[PDB]
Amino acid sequence: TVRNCPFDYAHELEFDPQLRQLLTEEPVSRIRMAYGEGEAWLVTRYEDVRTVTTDRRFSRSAVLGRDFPRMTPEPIVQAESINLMDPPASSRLRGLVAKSFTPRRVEQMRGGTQRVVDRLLDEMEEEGSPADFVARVSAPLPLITICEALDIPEADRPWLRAHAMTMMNVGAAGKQDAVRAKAELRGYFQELTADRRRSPGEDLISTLATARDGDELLDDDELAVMAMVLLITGQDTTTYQLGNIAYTLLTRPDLLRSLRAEPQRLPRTLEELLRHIPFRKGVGIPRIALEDVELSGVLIKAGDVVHVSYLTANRDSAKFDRPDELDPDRPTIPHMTFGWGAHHCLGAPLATMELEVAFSTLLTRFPALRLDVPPEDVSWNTTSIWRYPLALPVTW
Ligand code: HEM
Repeated sequence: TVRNCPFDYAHELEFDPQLRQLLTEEPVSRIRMAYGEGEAWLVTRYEDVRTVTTDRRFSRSAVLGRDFPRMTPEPIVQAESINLMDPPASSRLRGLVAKSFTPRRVEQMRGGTQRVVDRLLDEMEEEGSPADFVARVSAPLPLITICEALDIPEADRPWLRAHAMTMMNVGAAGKQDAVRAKAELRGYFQELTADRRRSPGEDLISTLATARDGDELLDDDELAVMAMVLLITGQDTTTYQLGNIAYTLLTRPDLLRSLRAEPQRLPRTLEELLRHIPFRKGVGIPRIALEDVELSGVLIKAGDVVHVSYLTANRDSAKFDRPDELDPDRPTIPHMTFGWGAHHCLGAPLATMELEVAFSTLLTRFPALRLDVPPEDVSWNTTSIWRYPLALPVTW
């Protein structure tokens, strides 16, 4: 009665058939994952994911100390992270970093991001066709963006990203590498944040370090971990989504033609691309039931582990008509690709702006952009919790 879920489906950007079957046939189910102990509930329907991520009887703080069902042999989350805080404690720190991503703030960052994108595309154009869109655009843009915000020295950026990637590996033998990568990244940020708290500058880390409401909002360890979390989160999914969206556009000719004909369609089209693309393998950080709760007729016991699938929520026909169709003109309904509820993505406005600047500029600068290989020759990542193309040869 307990499903085996290695969550290793990795075929292109096709939806995981196991996740689709559970959404359809067993929407609240018991699963066993690659690592951690015991079973977990898996919640798949949009309305039920909405419940689990907002109802205060499902807790992230209670995950602390558990060897919880998960996809990587060492957990990516850290003890002091915002991910493992509950409201109202999580609200104050979420509100603090959200201040750095207000609508005025990201629109004041947009000019600088436009200049980065212009330079990346200049360099790609100078090297000449064909090129790897991953190496030239999707990999560098988010790393530059978050490292400029955190004021990270350019010389350190490859080392930081390499360590973050090690933590995302699902292979069992990589556990000790992942433990070491997490410890070395934590040490880097403990030292860096201590320096910025001691001697503040005008960067984001200094802003977080000096924030007070009587006491400092972040103690020394919370500050170190928050800077580390912002680096890690800022440079993975946005890189992978730039690549996933590029592949999708370059293999959907009517959709790409529509964006070339009417570029003002891009913001709404990007929202539908985000809803549709299965950008991760499996499921992420669970929650713990704090007491017995009957979720859509299923009794979840106090202490049980509860996982949500945002990917199945995005394909729930109860919410999205013809959910497997990529339809940029469909009625607008909030998707779950940035999560939901108390832990909704803090970087969503920044990621959205990066996607809009990159693709709006790409589409006008390279009107003959095409994939330079048959789509089936594109290789897709198997080693990570994320889904992404390893390389994307393009011509123009
Ligand atoms: C297309 C790009 C992105 C996607 C699809 C994405 C998606 C997500 C998802 C699914 C979650 C988890 C929600 C949960 O735990 O239930 C999350 C959380 C988070 N994201 Fe993102 N994200 C993106 C970009 C970013 C960026 C650029 C940043 C930082 C600059 C960022 C920072 C965070 C943080 C700090 C959290 C944890 C929030 C909390 O637990 O309170 N994300 N994101």
